[PDB]
Amino acid sequence: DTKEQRILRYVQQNAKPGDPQSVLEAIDTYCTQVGDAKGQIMDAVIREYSPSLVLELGAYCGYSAVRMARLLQPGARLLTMEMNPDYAAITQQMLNFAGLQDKVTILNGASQDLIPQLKKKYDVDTLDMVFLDHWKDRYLPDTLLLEKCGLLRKGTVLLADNVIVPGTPDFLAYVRGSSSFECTHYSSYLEYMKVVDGLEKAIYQG
Ligand SMILES: C[S@@+](CC[C@H](N)C(=O)[O-])C[C@H]1O[C@@H](n2cnc3c(N)ncnc32)[C@H](O)[C@@H]1O
Ligand SMILES: [Mg+2]
Repeated sequence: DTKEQRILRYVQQNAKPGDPQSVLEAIDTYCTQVGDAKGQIMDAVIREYSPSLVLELGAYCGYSAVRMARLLQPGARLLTMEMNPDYAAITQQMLNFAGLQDKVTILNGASQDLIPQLKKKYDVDTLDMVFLDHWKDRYLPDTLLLEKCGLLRKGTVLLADNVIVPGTPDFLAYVRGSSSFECTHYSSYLEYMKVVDGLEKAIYQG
């Protein structure tokens, strides 16, 4: 019936439960018919930095939540902000089925609204990594807002998808220009448009 509802029907009919990999390729076999390419990059970041506390901005149907949760340590948590409650619902389901729901808490609303609440309401000290994948013209404002709430320590890794195609030249000008962020660029490729795109790692310095 709709794109998101039947991604979930597909996953649930074709994937193996508690098998996150299968859940992942269920979504990016269905969708071929941040995929598995921009995926290597995510996997490498998690693998290198082993963050205890990850904030994802934008869970669509659950792909990058599953992707990252998969590789998190027993103790760790992923907070995922999704402003759309129907995607929140689908992300939820996707996680349960992947058996990763113990590691992920789905935060439900606008990023600009939930971020200020992170310390007092969800008991955060500082974030170990932030995956930015929501509204393109929020990357910079939310980065600044994260900084203001002192949600970033030195070493917090930020990872911004779609950086590149379409958007985010301001974000890039700021983090590469600011000396409170050490930046690295990673290239990625978009399937039907045949375009080089990219992600940006920006490691907070203070
Ligand atoms: C491109 S999708 C996320 C893709 C996802 N990271 C993945 O890998 O599957 C963008 C998502 O962020 C949500 N979104 C956009 N702006 C937002 C905001 N300011 N706060 C929270 N969610 C937002 C949209 O509803 C949408 O689900
Ligand atoms: Mg993306």
